[PDB]
Amino acid sequence: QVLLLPFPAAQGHTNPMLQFGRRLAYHGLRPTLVTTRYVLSTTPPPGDPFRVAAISDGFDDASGMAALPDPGEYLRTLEAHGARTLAELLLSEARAGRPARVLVYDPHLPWARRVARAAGVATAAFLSQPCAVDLIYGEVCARRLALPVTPTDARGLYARGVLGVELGPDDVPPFVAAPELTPAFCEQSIEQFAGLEDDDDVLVNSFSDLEPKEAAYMESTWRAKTIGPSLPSFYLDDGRLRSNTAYGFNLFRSTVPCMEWLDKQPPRSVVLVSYGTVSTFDVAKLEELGNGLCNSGKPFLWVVRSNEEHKLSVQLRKKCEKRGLIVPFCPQLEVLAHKATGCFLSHCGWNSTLEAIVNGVPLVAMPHWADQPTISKYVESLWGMGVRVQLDKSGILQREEVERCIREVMDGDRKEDYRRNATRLMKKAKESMQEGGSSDKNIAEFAAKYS
Ligand SMILES: O=c1ccn([C@@H]2O[C@H](COP(=O)(O)OP(=O)(O)O)[C@@H](O)[C@H]2O)c(=O)[nH]1
Repeated sequence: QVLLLPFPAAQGHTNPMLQFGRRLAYHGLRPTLVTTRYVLSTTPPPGDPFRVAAISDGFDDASGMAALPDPGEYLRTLEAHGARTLAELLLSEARAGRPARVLVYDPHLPWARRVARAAGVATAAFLSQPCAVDLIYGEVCARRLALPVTPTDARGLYARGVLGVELGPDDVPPFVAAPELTPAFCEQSIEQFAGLEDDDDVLVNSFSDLEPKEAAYMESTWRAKTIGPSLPSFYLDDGRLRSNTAYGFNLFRSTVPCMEWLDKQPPRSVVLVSYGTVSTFDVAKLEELGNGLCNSGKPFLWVVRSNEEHKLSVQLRKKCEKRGLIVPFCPQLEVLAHKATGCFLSHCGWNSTLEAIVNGVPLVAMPHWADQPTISKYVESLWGMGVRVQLDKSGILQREEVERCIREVMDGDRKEDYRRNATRLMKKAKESMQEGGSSDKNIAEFAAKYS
Protein backbone atom coordinates (compact mmCIF):
# COMPACT_ATOMS: atom_id res chain seq x y z
CA GLN A 1 0.00 0.00 0.00
CA VAL A 2 2.99 2.26 0.63
CA LEU A 3 5.82 1.60 -1.78
CA LEU A 4 9.40 2.63 -1.01
CA LEU A 5 11.87 2.99 -3.90
CA PRO A 6 15.42 3.99 -2.85
CA PHE A 7 18.22 4.09 -5.41
CA PRO A 8 19.11 0.39 -5.20
CA ALA A 9 22.30 -0.63 -3.32
CA ALA A 10 22.71 2.99 -2.14
CA GLN A 11 23.01 2.51 1.65
CA GLY A 12 22.80 6.24 2.21
CA HIS A 13 19.45 6.38 0.48
CA THR A 14 17.99 3.05 1.61
CA ASN A 15 18.55 3.57 5.36
CA PRO A 16 16.60 6.79 5.82
CA MET A 17 13.76 5.74 3.46
CA LEU A 18 13.29 2.53 5.40
CA GLN A 19 13.32 4.38 8.75
CA PHE A 20 10.69 6.69 7.36
CA GLY A 21 8.67 3.59 6.42
CA ARG A 22 8.88 2.34 10.00
CA ARG A 23 7.22 5.52 11.22
CA LEU A 24 4.51 5.07 8.56
CA ALA A 25 3.95 1.56 9.85
CA TYR A 26 3.66 2.99 13.36
CA HIS A 27 0.79 5.13 12.08
CA GLY A 28 -0.91 2.04 10.63
CA LEU A 29 0.27 2.15 7.00
CA ARG A 30 1.91 -0.92 5.44
CA PRO A 31 5.29 -0.26 3.82
CA THR A 32 6.93 -2.20 1.03
CA LEU A 33 10.59 -1.92 0.10
CA VAL A 34 11.05 -1.95 -3.67
CA THR A 35 14.53 -2.86 -4.90
CA THR A 36 16.32 -4.91 -7.59
CA ARG A 37 16.11 -8.69 -7.88
CA TYR A 38 19.90 -8.79 -7.62
CA VAL A 39 20.00 -6.81 -4.37
CA LEU A 40 17.05 -8.85 -3.04
CA SER A 41 18.95 -12.04 -3.85
CA THR A 42 22.16 -11.02 -2.03
CA THR A 43 20.62 -9.18 0.94
CA PRO A 44 18.25 -10.71 3.49
CA PRO A 45 14.95 -8.78 3.62
CA PRO A 46 14.35 -6.09 6.31
CA GLY A 47 11.56 -8.08 7.91
CA ASP A 48 8.41 -6.98 9.68
CA PRO A 49 6.88 -4.39 9.19
CA PHE A 50 8.13 -4.53 5.58
CA ARG A 51 7.05 -6.46 2.55
CA VAL A 52 9.56 -6.71 -0.28
CA ALA A 53 8.89 -6.31 -4.02
CA ALA A 54 11.42 -6.71 -6.82
CA ILE A 55 12.06 -4.66 -9.94
CA SER A 56 14.98 -5.15 -12.38
CA ASP A 57 17.91 -3.03 -13.59
CA GLY A 58 18.59 -5.66 -16.26
CA PHE A 59 21.29 -7.49 -14.34
CA ASP A 60 19.45 -9.91 -12.04
CA ASP A 61 22.42 -12.19 -11.42
CA ALA A 62 25.30 -9.76 -11.18
CA SER A 63 26.14 -6.38 -9.68
CA GLY A 64 24.95 -4.19 -12.52
CA MET A 65 27.24 -1.34 -11.55
CA ALA A 66 30.59 -3.13 -11.57
CA ALA A 67 29.59 -4.59 -14.93
CA LEU A 68 28.63 -1.14 -16.13
CA PRO A 69 31.30 1.19 -14.61
CA ASP A 70 30.29 4.40 -16.39
CA PRO A 71 27.75 6.31 -14.24
CA GLY A 72 25.72 7.57 -17.20
CA GLU A 73 25.45 4.09 -18.70
CA TYR A 74 24.20 2.45 -15.52
CA LEU A 75 21.33 4.93 -15.14
CA ARG A 76 20.03 4.34 -18.68
CA THR A 77 20.01 0.58 -18.14
CA LEU A 78 18.30 0.96 -14.76
CA GLU A 79 15.78 3.38 -16.23
CA ALA A 80 15.06 0.98 -19.11
CA HIS A 81 14.42 -2.26 -17.22
CA GLY A 82 13.35 -0.46 -14.04
CA ALA A 83 10.53 1.65 -15.48
CA ARG A 84 9.31 -1.46 -17.26
CA THR A 85 9.37 -3.71 -14.18
CA LEU A 86 8.03 -0.96 -11.88
CA ALA A 87 4.88 -0.55 -14.01
CA GLU A 88 4.46 -4.34 -13.99
CA LEU A 89 4.53 -4.32 -10.20
CA LEU A 90 1.89 -1.60 -9.90
CA LEU A 91 -0.68 -3.55 -11.92
CA SER A 92 0.21 -6.85 -10.22
CA GLU A 93 -0.33 -5.39 -6.77
CA ALA A 94 -3.51 -3.52 -7.72
CA ARG A 95 -4.78 -6.75 -9.28
CA ALA A 96 -4.12 -8.59 -5.97
CA GLY A 97 -6.20 -6.30 -3.73
CA ARG A 98 -3.12 -4.35 -2.73
CA PRO A 99 -2.96 -1.18 -4.83
CA ALA A 100 -0.28 1.39 -4.15
CA ARG A 101 -1.58 4.42 -2.27
CA VAL A 102 1.69 6.24 -2.78
CA LEU A 103 5.15 5.67 -4.15
CA VAL A 104 7.93 7.14 -2.01
CA TYR A 105 10.76 7.43 -4.47
CA ASP A 106 14.40 8.54 -4.62
CA PRO A 107 14.38 11.50 -7.02
CA HIS A 108 17.74 10.26 -8.33
CA LEU A 109 15.29 7.99 -10.21
CA PRO A 110 12.96 10.43 -12.08
CA TRP A 111 11.46 7.60 -14.15
CA ALA A 112 9.78 6.30 -10.99
CA ARG A 113 7.76 9.51 -11.03
CA ARG A 114 6.65 8.88 -14.65
CA VAL A 115 5.68 5.21 -14.22
CA ALA A 116 3.65 6.07 -11.10
CA ARG A 117 1.77 9.08 -12.47
CA ALA A 118 0.76 6.95 -15.44
CA ALA A 119 -0.92 4.50 -13.05
CA GLY A 120 -2.46 7.38 -11.12
CA VAL A 121 -0.44 6.31 -8.07
CA ALA A 122 0.38 9.23 -5.78
CA THR A 123 4.06 10.24 -5.62
CA ALA A 124 6.29 11.57 -2.82
CA ALA A 125 9.87 12.60 -3.50
CA PHE A 126 12.34 11.56 -0.78
CA LEU A 127 15.32 13.88 -0.66
CA SER A 128 18.10 12.36 1.44
CA GLN A 129 20.52 15.27 1.19
CA PRO A 130 20.47 18.44 3.32
CA CYS A 131 18.14 21.32 2.38
CA ALA A 132 21.16 23.56 1.78
CA VAL A 133 22.38 21.35 -1.08
CA ASP A 134 18.89 20.51 -2.33
CA LEU A 135 17.79 24.11 -2.84
CA ILE A 136 20.97 24.92 -4.78
CA TYR A 137 20.29 22.08 -7.22
CA GLY A 138 16.70 23.33 -7.14
CA GLU A 139 17.57 26.85 -8.20
CA VAL A 140 19.49 25.41 -11.14
CA CYS A 141 16.63 23.26 -12.40
CA ALA A 142 14.31 26.27 -12.04
CA ARG A 143 16.86 28.18 -14.14
CA ARG A 144 16.85 30.83 -11.40
CA LEU A 145 20.57 30.11 -11.20
CA ALA A 146 23.23 29.71 -13.86
CA LEU A 147 25.74 26.88 -14.28
CA PRO A 148 28.39 27.02 -12.99
CA VAL A 149 27.26 27.93 -9.46
CA THR A 150 29.78 30.34 -7.91
CA PRO A 151 30.62 31.70 -4.47
CA THR A 152 28.92 34.94 -5.60
CA ASP A 153 25.72 33.11 -6.63
CA ALA A 154 25.82 31.57 -3.15
CA ARG A 155 26.49 34.89 -1.41
CA GLY A 156 23.33 36.30 -2.97
CA LEU A 157 21.30 33.47 -1.47
CA TYR A 158 22.94 34.16 1.88
CA ALA A 159 22.15 37.87 1.50
CA ARG A 160 18.51 37.01 0.84
CA GLY A 161 18.30 34.86 3.99
CA VAL A 162 17.94 31.59 2.05
CA LEU A 163 21.37 30.17 2.95
CA GLY A 164 22.41 30.51 6.58
CA VAL A 165 26.11 30.43 5.75
CA GLU A 166 28.35 31.97 3.05
CA LEU A 167 29.66 29.29 0.71
CA GLY A 168 33.19 29.63 -0.61
CA PRO A 169 34.63 27.91 -3.72
CA ASP A 170 35.39 24.72 -1.81
CA ASP A 171 31.94 24.78 -0.12
CA VAL A 172 29.57 25.01 -3.08
CA PRO A 173 28.47 21.58 -4.35
CA PRO A 174 31.11 20.30 -6.81
CA PHE A 175 28.49 18.74 -9.06
CA VAL A 176 27.27 22.23 -10.14
CA ALA A 177 30.24 24.44 -9.23
CA ALA A 178 32.52 22.37 -11.45
CA PRO A 179 30.11 20.34 -13.63
CA GLU A 180 33.00 19.42 -15.97
CA LEU A 181 34.47 16.87 -13.56
CA THR A 182 31.14 15.02 -13.20
CA PRO A 183 28.70 15.72 -16.07
CA ALA A 184 26.40 12.73 -15.39
CA PHE A 185 26.19 13.39 -11.62
CA CYS A 186 25.59 17.05 -12.48
CA GLU A 187 22.46 16.44 -14.52
CA GLN A 188 21.23 13.69 -12.15
CA SER A 189 21.48 16.21 -9.30
CA ILE A 190 19.50 18.79 -11.28
CA GLU A 191 16.98 16.35 -12.82
CA GLN A 192 15.77 15.59 -9.26
CA PHE A 193 13.79 18.80 -9.30
CA ALA A 194 12.27 18.45 -12.79
CA GLY A 195 8.67 17.37 -12.28
CA LEU A 196 8.94 17.84 -8.53
CA GLU A 197 6.29 20.57 -8.46
CA ASP A 198 4.05 17.83 -9.91
CA ASP A 199 4.58 15.48 -6.93
CA ASP A 200 1.83 14.96 -4.34
CA ASP A 201 4.45 15.28 -1.58
CA VAL A 202 8.06 16.34 -1.24
CA LEU A 203 10.04 15.02 1.74
CA VAL A 204 13.52 15.92 2.96
CA ASN A 205 15.53 13.97 5.53
CA SER A 206 16.45 16.86 7.81
CA PHE A 207 14.95 18.83 10.67
CA SER A 208 14.07 22.52 10.74
CA ASP A 209 16.15 23.60 13.74
CA LEU A 210 19.25 22.28 11.92
CA GLU A 211 18.74 24.21 8.65
CA PRO A 212 16.06 26.79 9.52
CA LYS A 213 16.55 29.19 6.57
CA GLU A 214 17.10 26.43 4.02
CA ALA A 215 14.15 24.30 5.23
CA ALA A 216 11.87 27.34 5.30
CA TYR A 217 12.85 28.01 1.68
CA MET A 218 12.44 24.39 0.63
CA GLU A 219 8.95 24.22 2.11
CA SER A 220 7.72 27.48 0.60
CA THR A 221 9.39 26.77 -2.76
CA TRP A 222 8.88 23.00 -3.27
CA ARG A 223 6.40 22.00 -0.54
CA ALA A 224 9.27 19.98 1.03
CA LYS A 225 8.49 18.63 4.51
CA THR A 226 11.32 17.75 6.94
CA ILE A 227 10.90 14.21 8.22
CA GLY A 228 14.23 13.54 9.90
CA PRO A 229 16.74 12.72 11.14
CA SER A 230 15.42 9.50 9.72
CA LEU A 231 17.39 7.13 12.00
CA PRO A 232 16.28 4.25 14.29
CA SER A 233 13.98 5.49 17.08
CA PHE A 234 16.24 4.23 19.87
CA TYR A 235 18.96 6.77 19.03
CA LEU A 236 16.40 9.52 19.10
CA ASP A 237 15.40 8.44 22.64
CA ASP A 238 11.92 7.84 21.16
CA GLY A 239 10.22 4.92 22.85
CA ARG A 240 7.15 4.57 20.59
CA LEU A 241 9.00 1.91 18.56
CA ARG A 242 10.84 -0.13 21.20
CA SER A 243 12.45 -2.55 18.74
CA ASN A 244 13.60 0.09 16.22
CA THR A 245 17.27 0.10 17.30
CA ALA A 246 19.21 -0.60 14.10
CA TYR A 247 18.98 -0.12 10.35
CA GLY A 248 17.57 -3.38 9.01
CA PHE A 249 18.98 -3.56 5.47
CA ASN A 250 22.78 -3.42 5.58
CA LEU A 251 24.26 -3.85 2.10
CA PHE A 252 27.61 -4.75 3.68
CA ARG A 253 28.43 -7.60 6.06
CA SER A 254 30.14 -7.09 9.40
CA THR A 255 32.88 -9.76 9.57
CA VAL A 256 35.17 -8.39 12.30
CA PRO A 257 33.63 -7.39 15.69
CA CYS A 258 34.47 -4.04 17.31
CA MET A 259 32.11 -3.59 20.28
CA GLU A 260 34.11 -5.62 22.77
CA TRP A 261 37.30 -3.80 21.73
CA LEU A 262 35.43 -0.50 22.19
CA ASP A 263 34.38 -1.49 25.74
CA LYS A 264 38.07 -1.75 26.75
CA GLN A 265 38.83 1.78 25.63
CA PRO A 266 38.69 4.88 27.87
CA PRO A 267 35.77 7.35 27.73
CA ARG A 268 35.67 9.87 24.87
CA SER A 269 39.02 8.63 23.54
CA VAL A 270 38.27 6.81 20.28
CA VAL A 271 38.36 8.31 16.81
CA LEU A 272 35.83 6.65 14.52
CA VAL A 273 37.13 6.79 10.94
CA SER A 274 35.05 6.20 7.79
CA TYR A 275 34.62 7.65 4.35
CA GLY A 276 31.33 5.80 3.88
CA THR A 277 30.10 3.10 1.53
CA VAL A 278 30.54 4.72 -1.91
CA SER A 279 33.80 6.67 -2.03
CA THR A 280 37.09 4.92 -2.83
CA PHE A 281 40.60 5.89 -1.60
CA ASP A 282 43.72 5.12 -3.61
CA VAL A 283 46.80 3.57 -2.04
CA ALA A 284 48.55 6.86 -1.30
CA LYS A 285 45.45 8.37 0.27
CA LEU A 286 44.93 5.38 2.60
CA GLU A 287 48.59 5.80 3.65
CA GLU A 288 48.19 9.44 4.61
CA LEU A 289 44.95 8.61 6.43
CA GLY A 290 46.39 5.64 8.36
CA ASN A 291 49.65 7.32 9.33
CA GLY A 292 47.74 10.41 10.40
CA LEU A 293 45.72 8.22 12.74
CA CYS A 294 48.83 6.47 14.21
CA ASN A 295 50.69 9.79 14.67
CA SER A 296 47.70 11.29 16.53
CA GLY A 297 48.34 8.87 19.39
CA LYS A 298 44.63 8.29 20.04
CA PRO A 299 42.88 4.97 19.88
CA PHE A 300 40.91 4.69 16.63
CA LEU A 301 38.33 2.43 15.02
CA TRP A 302 39.07 2.53 11.28
CA VAL A 303 36.48 1.32 8.80
CA VAL A 304 38.26 0.08 5.69
CA ARG A 305 35.71 -1.69 3.43
CA SER A 306 36.10 -5.23 2.07
CA ASN A 307 36.29 -3.85 -1.48
CA GLU A 308 38.96 -1.36 -0.36
CA GLU A 309 41.18 -3.29 2.03
CA HIS A 310 43.32 -4.71 -0.79
CA LYS A 311 44.75 -1.21 -1.20
CA LEU A 312 45.88 -1.44 2.42
CA SER A 313 49.49 -2.53 2.81
CA VAL A 314 50.52 -5.18 5.32
CA GLN A 315 53.11 -2.76 6.78
CA LEU A 316 50.56 -0.01 7.49
CA ARG A 317 47.99 -2.54 8.78
CA LYS A 318 50.52 -3.71 11.38
CA LYS A 319 51.45 -0.15 12.32
CA CYS A 320 47.76 0.30 13.19
CA GLU A 321 47.70 -2.61 15.62
CA LYS A 322 49.31 -0.64 18.44
CA ARG A 323 46.33 1.63 19.17
CA GLY A 324 43.77 1.00 16.44
CA LEU A 325 41.36 -1.57 15.12
CA ILE A 326 40.49 -2.04 11.44
CA VAL A 327 37.13 -3.51 10.34
CA PRO A 328 35.29 -3.84 7.02
CA PHE A 329 31.99 -2.52 8.47
CA CYS A 330 30.79 -1.43 11.87
CA PRO A 331 27.44 -0.81 13.58
CA GLN A 332 28.18 2.88 13.10
CA LEU A 333 25.30 4.27 15.14
CA GLU A 334 26.02 1.87 17.98
CA VAL A 335 29.69 2.94 17.86
CA LEU A 336 28.79 6.63 17.80
CA ALA A 337 26.62 6.16 20.90
CA HIS A 338 29.36 4.35 22.82
CA LYS A 339 30.99 5.92 25.88
CA ALA A 340 34.45 5.30 24.43
CA THR A 341 33.85 7.44 21.32
CA GLY A 342 35.43 10.89 21.26
CA CYS A 343 35.06 12.11 17.70
CA PHE A 344 34.30 11.04 14.15
CA LEU A 345 36.65 11.53 11.23
CA SER A 346 34.12 11.30 8.48
CA HIS A 347 33.67 12.13 4.80
CA CYS A 348 30.47 13.79 6.01
CA GLY A 349 27.92 11.96 3.93
CA TRP A 350 24.60 13.18 5.21
CA ASN A 351 23.57 10.05 7.14
CA SER A 352 26.97 9.90 8.90
CA THR A 353 26.59 13.56 9.81
CA LEU A 354 23.06 13.18 11.17
CA GLU A 355 24.22 10.09 13.07
CA ALA A 356 27.02 12.12 14.73
CA ILE A 357 24.57 14.90 15.48
CA VAL A 358 22.04 12.63 17.12
CA ASN A 359 24.83 11.22 19.34
CA GLY A 360 26.56 14.55 20.06
CA VAL A 361 29.85 13.44 18.58
CA PRO A 362 32.16 16.14 17.21
CA LEU A 363 33.40 15.82 13.65
CA VAL A 364 36.59 15.93 11.71
CA ALA A 365 35.33 16.54 8.18
CA MET A 366 37.11 15.07 5.16
CA PRO A 367 34.60 15.51 2.32
CA HIS A 368 35.06 14.42 -1.25
CA TRP A 369 32.09 15.25 -3.47
CA ALA A 370 28.26 15.60 -3.73
CA ASP A 371 26.82 17.19 -0.62
CA GLN A 372 29.88 16.54 1.57
CA PRO A 373 31.75 19.84 0.90
CA THR A 374 28.64 21.86 1.75
CA ILE A 375 27.90 19.75 4.83
CA SER A 376 31.55 20.14 5.92
CA LYS A 377 31.26 23.93 5.67
CA TYR A 378 28.15 23.77 7.88
CA VAL A 379 29.85 21.52 10.41
CA GLU A 380 32.71 24.00 10.59
CA SER A 381 30.88 27.36 10.76
CA LEU A 382 27.16 27.49 11.55
CA TRP A 383 26.98 24.24 13.53
CA GLY A 384 30.45 24.63 15.09
CA MET A 385 30.70 20.93 15.90
CA GLY A 386 34.07 20.24 14.29
CA VAL A 387 36.72 21.15 11.74
CA ARG A 388 37.35 20.38 8.08
CA VAL A 389 40.72 19.00 6.92
CA GLN A 390 42.66 21.50 4.79
CA LEU A 391 43.99 20.09 1.55
CA ASP A 392 47.30 21.35 0.16
CA LYS A 393 47.87 22.91 -3.26
CA SER A 394 47.76 19.55 -5.09
CA GLY A 395 44.48 18.55 -3.42
CA ILE A 396 46.22 15.94 -1.24
CA LEU A 397 45.18 15.12 2.33
CA GLN A 398 48.47 14.95 4.31
CA ARG A 399 49.03 12.87 7.45
CA GLU A 400 50.10 16.05 9.32
CA GLU A 401 46.72 17.66 8.68
CA VAL A 402 44.91 14.50 9.71
CA GLU A 403 46.78 14.47 13.02
CA ARG A 404 46.34 18.24 13.38
CA CYS A 405 42.54 18.17 12.96
CA ILE A 406 42.18 15.24 15.32
CA ARG A 407 44.25 16.96 18.04
CA GLU A 408 42.34 20.18 17.43
CA VAL A 409 38.92 18.58 18.02
CA MET A 410 40.09 16.35 20.83
CA ASP A 411 42.65 18.56 22.69
CA GLY A 412 42.44 22.12 21.37
CA ASP A 413 41.17 25.27 23.08
CA ARG A 414 37.85 24.89 21.29
CA LYS A 415 37.39 21.22 22.23
CA GLU A 416 34.59 22.01 24.66
CA ASP A 417 32.83 24.22 22.13
CA TYR A 418 32.75 21.46 19.47
CA ARG A 419 31.27 19.12 22.05
CA ARG A 420 28.83 21.68 23.42
CA ASN A 421 27.59 22.55 19.94
CA ALA A 422 27.21 18.90 18.94
CA THR A 423 25.21 18.25 22.16
CA ARG A 424 23.18 21.37 21.40
CA LEU A 425 22.19 20.01 17.96
CA MET A 426 21.69 16.51 19.41
CA LYS A 427 18.92 17.75 21.67
CA LYS A 428 17.14 19.61 18.84
CA ALA A 429 17.38 16.55 16.61
CA LYS A 430 15.87 14.26 19.24
CA GLU A 431 13.20 16.86 19.95
CA SER A 432 12.13 17.16 16.31
CA MET A 433 11.56 13.39 15.90
CA GLN A 434 10.02 12.67 19.32
CA GLU A 435 6.21 12.82 19.65
CA GLY A 436 5.12 16.40 19.00
CA GLY A 437 8.33 17.65 17.38
CA SER A 438 8.53 19.42 14.03
CA SER A 439 9.57 16.37 11.94
CA ASP A 440 7.28 14.03 13.85
CA LYS A 441 4.36 16.31 12.91
CA ASN A 442 5.28 16.29 9.23
CA ILE A 443 5.46 12.49 9.32
CA ALA A 444 2.04 12.25 11.02
CA GLU A 445 0.43 14.56 8.42
CA PHE A 446 1.86 12.46 5.60
CA ALA A 447 0.65 9.23 7.12
CA ALA A 448 -2.80 10.70 7.93
CA LYS A 449 -3.15 11.72 4.30
CA TYR A 450 -2.69 8.17 2.94
CA SER A 451 -4.51 6.06 5.52
O1 LIG B 1 30.83 0.79 8.74
C1 LIG B 1 29.78 1.37 8.44
C2 LIG B 1 29.78 2.41 7.53
C3 LIG B 1 28.56 2.87 7.06
N1 LIG B 1 27.43 2.63 7.79
C4 LIG B 1 26.17 3.33 7.46
O2 LIG B 1 26.10 3.68 6.09
C5 LIG B 1 25.53 4.95 5.90
C6 LIG B 1 26.45 5.80 5.02
O3 LIG B 1 25.69 6.89 4.53
P1 LIG B 1 26.34 8.34 4.26
O4 LIG B 1 25.33 9.28 3.70
O5 LIG B 1 26.85 8.95 5.51
O6 LIG B 1 27.57 8.09 3.27
P2 LIG B 1 27.53 7.32 1.86
O7 LIG B 1 28.04 5.95 2.07
O8 LIG B 1 26.16 7.31 1.28
O9 LIG B 1 28.44 8.07 0.96
C7 LIG B 1 25.32 5.55 7.29
O10 LIG B 1 23.98 5.42 7.66
C8 LIG B 1 26.15 4.66 8.20
O11 LIG B 1 25.56 4.54 9.48
C9 LIG B 1 27.43 1.58 8.69
O12 LIG B 1 26.39 1.19 9.21
N2 LIG B 1 28.61 0.95 9.02
